[PDB]
Amino acid sequence: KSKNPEDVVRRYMQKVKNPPDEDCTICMERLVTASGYEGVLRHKGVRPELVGRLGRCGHMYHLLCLVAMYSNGNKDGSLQCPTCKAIYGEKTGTQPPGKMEFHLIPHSLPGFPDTQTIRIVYDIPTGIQGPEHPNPGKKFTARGFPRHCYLPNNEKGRKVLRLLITAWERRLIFTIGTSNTTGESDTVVWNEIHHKTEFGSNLTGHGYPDASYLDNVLAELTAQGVSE
Ligand SMILES: [Cl-]
Ligand SMILES: [Zn+2]
Ligand SMILES: [Zn+2]
Repeated sequence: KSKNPEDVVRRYMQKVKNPPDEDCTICMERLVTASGYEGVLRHKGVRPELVGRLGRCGHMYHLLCLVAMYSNGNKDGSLQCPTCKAIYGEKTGTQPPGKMEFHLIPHSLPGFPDTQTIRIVYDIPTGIQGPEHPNPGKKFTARGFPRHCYLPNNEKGRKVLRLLITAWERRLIFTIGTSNTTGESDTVVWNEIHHKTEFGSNLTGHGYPDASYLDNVLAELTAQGVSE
């Protein structure tokens, strides 16, 4: 679906024909008067008097106010109610094309004795940045691919695997930006979901044993709108 502010916002807003004499809590003007937003998106846009009820919670805003607010955020397809903090829609990212593969290997991770290991392999080729990327039309590099990641094949590890597949499908695993280890810009980097790339030790901090890892990555996934 389109992630453009006006389209996303209109999707979750339901027109209020006769709004009350109460504040819009985005612009702090009354709902029976025009939106207080005065920026560039007003030009030939949403009529400033239009008011809607947002999603399931029903909180009411000038439609223009909520498109302005959404446009000042990440514009990731999800829309948060500023009154009650309910989130509507699905967060997606800018991960470029590639391949995600996984299978089982007959080796136990440190801290998960007598198990097999889920080996995940991500492969992302170089390409041209698209309109969703920081420098549209500029080439982007992709370093260190294929990247190998590991989870134990136990109940919680399989759960993480299901959720990583969803995050991959929502283009959330990788993004295009600046590497933290090299400083290179216009390059494929990890996004907000940590992976373990070191199998038999944790000298890098990205390895095992790590008894908190599975719970930690489940929280990161939930922070990206990916949960069961
Ligand atoms: Cl990276
Ligand atoms: Zn308003
Ligand atoms: Zn609400």
